[PDB]
Amino acid sequence: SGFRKMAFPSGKVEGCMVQVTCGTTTLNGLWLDDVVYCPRHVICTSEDMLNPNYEDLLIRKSNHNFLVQAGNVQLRVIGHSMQNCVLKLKVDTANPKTPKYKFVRIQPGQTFSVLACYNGSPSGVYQCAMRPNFTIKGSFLNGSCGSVGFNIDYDCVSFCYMHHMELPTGVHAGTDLEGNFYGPFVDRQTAQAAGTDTTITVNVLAWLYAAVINGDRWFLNRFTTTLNDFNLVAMKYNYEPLTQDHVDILGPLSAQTGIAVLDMCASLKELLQNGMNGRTILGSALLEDEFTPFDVVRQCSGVTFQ
Amino acid sequence: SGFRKMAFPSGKVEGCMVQVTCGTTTLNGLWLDDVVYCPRHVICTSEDMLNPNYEDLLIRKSNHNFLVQAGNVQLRVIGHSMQNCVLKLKVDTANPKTPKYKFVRIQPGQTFSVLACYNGSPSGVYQCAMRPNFTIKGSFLNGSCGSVGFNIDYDCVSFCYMHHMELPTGVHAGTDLEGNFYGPFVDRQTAQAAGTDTTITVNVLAWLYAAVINGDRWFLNRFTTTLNDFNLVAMKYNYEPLTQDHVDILGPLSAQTGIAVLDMCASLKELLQNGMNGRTILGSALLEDEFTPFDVVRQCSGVTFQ
Ligand SMILES: *C(=N)[C@H](C[C@@H]1CCCNC1=O)NC(=O)[C@@H]1[C@@H]2[C@H](CN1C(=O)[C@@H](NC(=O)C(F)F)C(C)(C)C)C2(C)C
Ligand SMILES: *C(=N)[C@H](C[C@@H]1CCCNC1=O)NC(=O)[C@@H]1[C@@H]2[C@H](CN1C(=O)[C@@H](NC(=O)C(F)F)C(C)(C)C)C2(C)C
Repeated sequence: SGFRKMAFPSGKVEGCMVQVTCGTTTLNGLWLDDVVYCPRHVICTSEDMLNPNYEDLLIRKSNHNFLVQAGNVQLRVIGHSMQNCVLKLKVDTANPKTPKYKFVRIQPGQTFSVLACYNGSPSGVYQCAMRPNFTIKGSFLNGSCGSVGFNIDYDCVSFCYMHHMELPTGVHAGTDLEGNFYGPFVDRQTAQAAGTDTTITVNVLAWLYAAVINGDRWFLNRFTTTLNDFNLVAMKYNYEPLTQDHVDILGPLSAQTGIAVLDMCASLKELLQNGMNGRTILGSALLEDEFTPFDVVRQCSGVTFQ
Repeated sequence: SGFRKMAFPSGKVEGCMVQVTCGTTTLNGLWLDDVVYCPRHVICTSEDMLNPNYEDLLIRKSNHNFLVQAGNVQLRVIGHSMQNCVLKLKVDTANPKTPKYKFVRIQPGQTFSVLACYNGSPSGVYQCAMRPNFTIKGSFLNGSCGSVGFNIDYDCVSFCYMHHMELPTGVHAGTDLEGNFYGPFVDRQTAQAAGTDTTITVNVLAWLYAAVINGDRWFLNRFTTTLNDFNLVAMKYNYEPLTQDHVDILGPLSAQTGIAVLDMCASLKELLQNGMNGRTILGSALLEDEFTPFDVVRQCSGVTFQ
């Protein structure tokens, strides 16, 4: 037992990070087979980033201007192109550590691990959720751009996020690996604001099931509710609507505990209307919404990857 | 900016996990050069674990009774011995992925990452602290024994924990890599209780400094305090005494923010006596004590390992 904010093992991704330098700008790149993916603003000077024309800036660069190092070994660049906000550098050496992988575009509410990197070397790994406003609550410093977020499924790494920028209240924005931003953000140094966030209701329910499985049951009440009634309450507290799709995904946890999804909605409704009254759930004094139903199943059943 | 419960990258340790089977019991082992380290109760049947005589049980085993697999490849065992609560299996093949490593015995209040594993394959990584009562608040299921905890420093992995058992309230107990238990616990299935926990005061202060660096400053008051006076208050709230050694270790964060350690003690004292009043610090509604001063420095300065 016990329940922790668990990240995926990072080894498969650590084998793919490299450092990319153009001029005096250095950030991280992702080396898969014979291509290096990195944020396109590696081609910017400081001044360029206020209002860059990336297509213009790239026209003036040639292969040899990109310095790619895997550890201390330089990888010779033999071609380059831009796909939305990501640069693709073809190199003359395939990465022998390339895992089975996919590029995926994740949906708001889904979680992934981030391997935070500087100068092509990993600093740490942590779990994140794509918020409903298309930001993530990460931990990123200068030089962390090109760090990636991923999920693993058996042996296959699904890369879902590349880090690009930080937004006013210390939240973070980035792209999928085809260079398309999550949310309405652009890679330009100008005032930009995320929309209002909302709580990922299906994830809060998943976490309450994790609590019950770990023996933390005080919040369970004797009532049930309709889907419609619950969603009326949730709206008032800035919770996402719960859909039948979400109910179906919660099915495995419901069947494990014997607690119907709508009964656990009645318990959540009481928590939202009355608060938790100085009490904790799974050691937390706030309701947690960064575990998906699949994350709870994985952790409570011991799913592995190797 | 941002501040997250960050784990070390696990790749160096993932290369060392193997599965060890004796009879019908399977758990995880750690393969470094030509030795596999694993918990000694792999030699137990279910019934043996109520009151085992490990020296007796081991006398009746020979090398070939230990089935060691690195992935699907069996590693031939050519010798075996017991060192306290750990078994050391010599194998006829050195692990080519062995990192630079040390075995260390950590002190209460220090943190480490856990690579949770089943059948020799990694499930996830998370950060933990050795509590003052010599337990850790982990996430471990049946089959996770032999999972290890570690720190990294540049290129050197310090292994500090091997997982052995779970204690009444869902907390966890284990050994260092020389087989010596942290705390008064034994590897026998009998009722055992951890002592009362206490809050790691130096770590709470480190985390308040992390808050200030991230711009969360509401709790800073205009006062100072003596070390002696602060420790009188902390005792009442079950906080560890703060020593001059702890003050010295907080020096780098103090110098970075310009906030003397004793001034931040005055702010913590007010939080303990008055509570946080519905407010959060770094997104938390409780004071957090699982970041050491070094963890804060590492994360806020972007220290890497590769
Ligand atoms: C890439 N290494 C950095 C990562 C930042 C750096 C600041 C701290 N936290 C991070 O995640 N990315 C950039 O610096 C990025 C680049 C330039 C400006 N920029 C920003 O993140 C800026 N954000 C905005 O201007 C916007 F969000 F208001 C700030 C945080 C002001 C530097 C470009 C090319 C968008
Ligand atoms: C090793 N794979 C397991 C890990 C456990 C299993 C239960 C769930 N969480 C874990 O960490 N270790 C054991 O099973 C261990 C072994 C046997 C009994 N034991 C325990 O952990 C037991 N604990 C106690 O008996 C004591 F703490 F009260 C329980 C949790 C009751 C199985 C030995 C050889 C100590």
